[PDB]
Amino acid sequence: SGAIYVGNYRVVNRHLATHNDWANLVWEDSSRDLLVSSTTAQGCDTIARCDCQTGVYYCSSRRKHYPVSFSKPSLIFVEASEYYPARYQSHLMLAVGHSEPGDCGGILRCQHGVVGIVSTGGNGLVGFADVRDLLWLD
Ligand SMILES: CSc1ccc(Br)cc1CC(=O)N1C[C@H](C(N)=O)CC[C@@H]1C
Ligand SMILES: [Zn+2]
Repeated sequence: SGAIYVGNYRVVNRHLATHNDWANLVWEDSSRDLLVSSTTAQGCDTIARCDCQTGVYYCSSRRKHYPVSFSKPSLIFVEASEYYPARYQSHLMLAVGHSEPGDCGGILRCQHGVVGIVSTGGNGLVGFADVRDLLWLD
């Protein structure tokens, strides 16, 4: 679990969005596993606007932050799940690191701000949904 709070927006994994997120929908994209909903209170976070390929992510299944090197945002094949059929997930960045399904929503940050959130994983892999291209967030 986890979300980004910027301005009057809340950014979450689309597959974890609540009834309230859908009732206050701003934008969603199944191909990116992202959903943005509106909030009444002002948000705490800054979004990075950079091309960093190194950063730190929070891993809830270890209660720890880990440093990572990650690939540039791209179209990557993701196996069928309870939430989506087999498809290419876009704007996804992969890195070598530990992750489990419940780690989705953990923030990836660089020196400039929030880069994205955990969205996929594998055997010693972790994938992040990029948010740096969503200029309208701030
Ligand atoms: C951190 S997720 C993870 C981690 C390790 C392993 Br093995 C497997 C996973 C599961 C995973 O990749 N998922 C991503 C998928 C998607 N984004 O389309 C939705 C379902 C599920 C949460
Ligand atoms: Zn950066």
